[PDB]
Amino acid sequence: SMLTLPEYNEQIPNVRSLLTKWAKVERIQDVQDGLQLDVRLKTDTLLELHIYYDHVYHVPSIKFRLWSLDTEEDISSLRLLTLSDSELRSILNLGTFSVTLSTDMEMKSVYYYINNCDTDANVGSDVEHYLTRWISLYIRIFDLNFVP
Repeated sequence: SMLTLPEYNEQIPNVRSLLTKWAKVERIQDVQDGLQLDVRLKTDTLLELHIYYDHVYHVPSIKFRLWSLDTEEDISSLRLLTLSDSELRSILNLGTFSVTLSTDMEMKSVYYYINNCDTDANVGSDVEHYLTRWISLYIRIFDLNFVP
């Protein structure tokens, strides 16, 4: 893949544009390095989808974190969640895909770096609808009911 940063950022507002279709998406926020949305996997579970480009392979990446909304008192609180793959699959859809979960030095924060090393292999070279064919391709790991 040769999709540069300015090449993938050109379709940044294209991914979210379709991402809007997501029924779980409750919040829509863009960033200067991808996008930041708030997917509501569960009424008490929030999955912060964080998209970021990687010049490593010249392609976009995927990084999300599970959250646990706790309204014990009804303050709209939440707390990062952490489970194994089998448990992480209870919501996400890996199937044959691959993911890499790593914790921080403080072991208080972690992320779910989805395997996006060989995207062109799956997505392709179509730089036209890549950001779409990519997300819509990597979205099947979050929602198999939402086909953008």
